[PDB]
Amino acid sequence: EPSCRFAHQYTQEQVLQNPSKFINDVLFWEGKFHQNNISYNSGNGMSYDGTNIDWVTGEGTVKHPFSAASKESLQVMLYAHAIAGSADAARFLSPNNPSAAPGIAASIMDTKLQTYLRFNETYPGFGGFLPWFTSSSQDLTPTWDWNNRVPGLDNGELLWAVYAFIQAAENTSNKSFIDLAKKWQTWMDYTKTTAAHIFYQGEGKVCAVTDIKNQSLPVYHPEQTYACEGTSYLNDPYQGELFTWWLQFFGGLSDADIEALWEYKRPQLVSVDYHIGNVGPITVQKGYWFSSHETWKVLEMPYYDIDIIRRVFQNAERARTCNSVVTQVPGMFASINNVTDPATGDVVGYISNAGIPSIANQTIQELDVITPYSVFPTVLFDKGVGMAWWRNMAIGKKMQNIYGSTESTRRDGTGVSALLTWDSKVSTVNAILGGVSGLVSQKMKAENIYNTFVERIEAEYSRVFKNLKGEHVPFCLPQETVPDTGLVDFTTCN
Ligand SMILES: OC[C@H]1O[C@@H](O[C@H]2[C@H](O[C@H]3[C@H](O[C@H]4[C@H](O[C@@H]5[C@@H](O)[C@H](O)[C@@H](CO)O[C@H]5O)O[C@H](CO)[C@@H](O)[C@@H]4O)O[C@H](CO)[C@@H](O)[C@@H]3O)O[C@H](CO)[C@@H](O)[C@@H]2O)[C@H](O)[C@@H](O)[C@@H]1O
Ligand SMILES: *[C@@H]1O[C@H](CO)[C@@H](O)[C@H](O)[C@H]1NC(C)=O
Ligand SMILES: *[C@@H]1O[C@H](CO)[C@@H](O)[C@H](O)[C@H]1NC(C)=O
Ligand SMILES: *[C@@H]1O[C@H](CO)[C@@H](O)[C@H](O)[C@H]1NC(C)=O
Ligand SMILES: *[C@@H]1O[C@H](CO)[C@@H](O)[C@H](O)[C@H]1NC(C)=O
Repeated sequence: EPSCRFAHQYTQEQVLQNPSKFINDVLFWEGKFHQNNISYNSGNGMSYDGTNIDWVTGEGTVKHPFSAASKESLQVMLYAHAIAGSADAARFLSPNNPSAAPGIAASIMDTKLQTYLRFNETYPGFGGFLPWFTSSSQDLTPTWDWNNRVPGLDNGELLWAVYAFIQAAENTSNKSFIDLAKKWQTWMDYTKTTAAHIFYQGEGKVCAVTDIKNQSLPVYHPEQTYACEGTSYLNDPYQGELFTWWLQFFGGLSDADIEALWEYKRPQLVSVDYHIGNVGPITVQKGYWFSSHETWKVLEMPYYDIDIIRRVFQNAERARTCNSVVTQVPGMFASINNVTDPATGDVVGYISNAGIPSIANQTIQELDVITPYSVFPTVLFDKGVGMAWWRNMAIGKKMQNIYGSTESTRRDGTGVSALLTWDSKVSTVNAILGGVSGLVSQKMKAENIYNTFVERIEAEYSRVFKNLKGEHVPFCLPQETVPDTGLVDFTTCN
């Protein structure tokens, strides 16, 4: 039903008055991303990072033929809600026939597993984990750059997504869904046996990227070896923490090794106060850039069952929203693709360092480009405010298309990234669906690791975050619009 360019059909106040109505429109158009050659390969069930869309028409042109476990996690989390019978997930997957959404999820996940298993057989050295891969042909291959290299962070995201999906499928009592779930359990369970050998260097050090001697050799072939790539470790409270939990619960580590994990992580868990102009102080968890994407972990595990954690991450959104008002930005910041060069149709590069410098480890930041997916952590606390910010950015010229929101816009409105990715679009969708932490905590309780999670994570957070400031500071609403400098809406969405 809804117009492609629905964002400017609403006033901001109307989004706050009925978030659900607005969100219903959002999910419909975001769902159009879910098509073969746009977001995934229906032949092998594998995600693509995304695709370029034409500068003028806003139609799909040239896909990214590569992806990673990180995008798999976003896709799998969506399918977990879909197979559970979420009406919102059905709006995305199968709006014209919602009852079909579960079977669609089941079918793709079945095809997907087969591909995962063919990859494992051909490249047993990965030990059941996924590198960055090319998904444009029936069988997966590592991208050239990622031969014999595997990232802990992206896989940590995928593993808890699959964990959630298994639970959702089993919750249906549908026999074929349970059969599918058990095949995924087998895949997931295999990673438990290889995880420490591949990623755990010892003394609490976990490889960000593991270098594999030869990906064609089995994990325990006498010649196979695994070493951390340089000196980069998963030792911080961002997305990589999902993998820490994988090692702790399933890796076969000693109690001394588990204690070492948290000990080695502890110096990167830091309290700082955001305070600029009349906003703050607001006590937050110090970010890497304070890019929104750094908060990904709360989508996958029940961090917000712990009140101190819930309060610290609520403060994050006080700072995030109000930072953009006080610095007069018509959006918020996260790691994102840069603008398209209209002359070439190519994205000029990737902007990693986009966040909030004053509350960030990495203070040298590029803040000329804003993205709708920056709202995903806000959405978790307040759908209305989240969607108000989403709308403010989506109103920008070319910031909607026939596949939903566009990747990013310059905050001065002189350029746009004419691109679609899971990262910039379905991160928000998953936040709207409430993450998969519910499903995960169910299965964690059933497997009796829930209490350990709460105890450990409440201990670590309660130990550094005392005497929080700024908990009375309300979330801020957008006060500036994206300038119209002459860019013209896509001709298929205006
Ligand atoms: O899909 C979007 C876009 O991705 C482009 O790749 C980027 C990459 O983005 C990915 C990133 O995760 C990567 C990880 O970076 C770490 C940060 O996420 C983390 O917050 C930080 C602090 O702990 O530490 C960083 O090292 O590093 C790994 C490589 O060693 C990657 O395997 C991993 O994907 O964020 C998301 C994870 O939640 C990913 O979904 C996202 O793709 O970030 C790199 C560092 O900023 C950057 O150099 C790279 O260009 C990709 O090039 C582009 O084609 C895609 O459209
Ligand atoms: C992956 O391959 C290994 C070694 O070839 C095998 O033992 C393992 O069971 C496979 N993993 C899965 C989930 O099938
Ligand atoms: C990796 O192992 C495969 C499988 O035996 C072999 O064919 C290939 O030559 C090896 N590559 C290197 C660089 O040793
Ligand atoms: C993004 O593009 C702008 C030009 O629009 C350029 O000045 C900036 O350095 C670019 N940044 C990256 C990381 O590509
Ligand atoms: C960033 O984090 C590292 C690792 O904990 C720390 O040693 C360094 O001092 C931090 N730098 C800043 C500017 O926060």
